[PDB]
This record gives sequence, C-alpha cells and structure tokens, in this order.
Amino acid sequence: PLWQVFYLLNTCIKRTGDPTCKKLAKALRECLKKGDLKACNELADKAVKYINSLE
Amino acid sequence: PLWQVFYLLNTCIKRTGDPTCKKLAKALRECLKKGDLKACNELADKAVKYINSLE
Repeated sequence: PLWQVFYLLNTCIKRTGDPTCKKLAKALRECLKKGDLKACNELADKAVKYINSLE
Repeated sequence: PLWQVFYLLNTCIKRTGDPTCKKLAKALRECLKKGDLKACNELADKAVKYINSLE
C-alpha cells in the first residue's frame, strides 16, 4: 500500500530529515507521475526495508 | 488506492489532454510532498469523482 509507504517516509523526513527517506519519497512521486508501477513497487519495498533498519 | 488514482489520472491526461486531470495529478503529487495525507486522500476522492463525471 503506497498510502502506508508515504506515511512512513513522511514521518521519517519530519522527525529526522533523513536524506534517504527524502530521496525515496521523491522517487515514489516520480514513478507515480510517469506511471511506472513496476518501479513504484520496487521503491516501496526498498523504502520499507530502510525504515525497518532505522528501528 | 493511490496507484489506481494515478493510473486513472494519467490515462485521462494521456488520452484527452484534459487540463483538470493534469491539475489534479500535479496537486496530489504536491500534496504527497507536503505530507498532509488526510488532505491528499480527500483530493484523491475528488480526482476519482471528476474522472467519473467525464464518462
């Protein structure tokens, strides 16, 4: 679910300003803009693993 | 469902060049960047409403 992914990334950015959270969130906005849903799915998994590693 | 909202907007933009669809999609991307996901979700539902009215 991309809603959940954006929530976790925006929470990250807000609390810590993490550059990798910013980059991942920007990349998701682009894959949405360009309709590359394959890259959206990979970016989402990439984003989840990164948030898990911060905790 | 975020990716389906963009699918429908991107199809509307691509097929008809409709300017409201173009403005809805840009606004939702800017909303996701600001991170007010309640608001982005309301905007998403307005997008789906507009697309249905085109049919």
